[PDB]
Amino acid sequence: YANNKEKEVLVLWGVHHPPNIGDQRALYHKENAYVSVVSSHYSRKFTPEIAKRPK
Amino acid sequence: YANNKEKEVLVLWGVHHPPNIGDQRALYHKENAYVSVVSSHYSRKFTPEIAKRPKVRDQEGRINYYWTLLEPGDTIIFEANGNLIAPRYAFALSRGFGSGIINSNAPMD
Repeated sequence: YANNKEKEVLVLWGVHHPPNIGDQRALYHKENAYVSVVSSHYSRKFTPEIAKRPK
Repeated sequence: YANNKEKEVLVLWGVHHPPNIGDQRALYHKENAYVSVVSSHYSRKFTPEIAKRPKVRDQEGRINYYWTLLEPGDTIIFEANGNLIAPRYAFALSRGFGSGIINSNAPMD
């Protein structure tokens, strides 16, 4: 997405961490996934962290 | 570990970085390793970094010490295939008035 609004644009996204490996395979079909968000002044790589967090 | 104390718990751990690859293989048997620490509001992933750092305290390898504050009714999860200095004692504390550290050598009465 290229900004052409003559204003700063707030962009919100998310990264999903399934509770078990089964959910990860069922949803995204990859053992390990990556999410890369790149801009001129923001850059970050995210990897799913599968854990059995409290409900 | 799940926190069932109704008081925030201070958890301390460490990640070990051997000076040479031979030490890594001898101690942990894996060429590369990972340490994942996951909580509700804290999450981090550590990778050993082998380097021949200056010899201080008669040692060249290093240990990086990390800490976190678990809220009541929260869970911390440690996973590792090597290079983990696991916690042994935690600290259930409640914070009080904002104070500081006095650097002095004076009698205490």
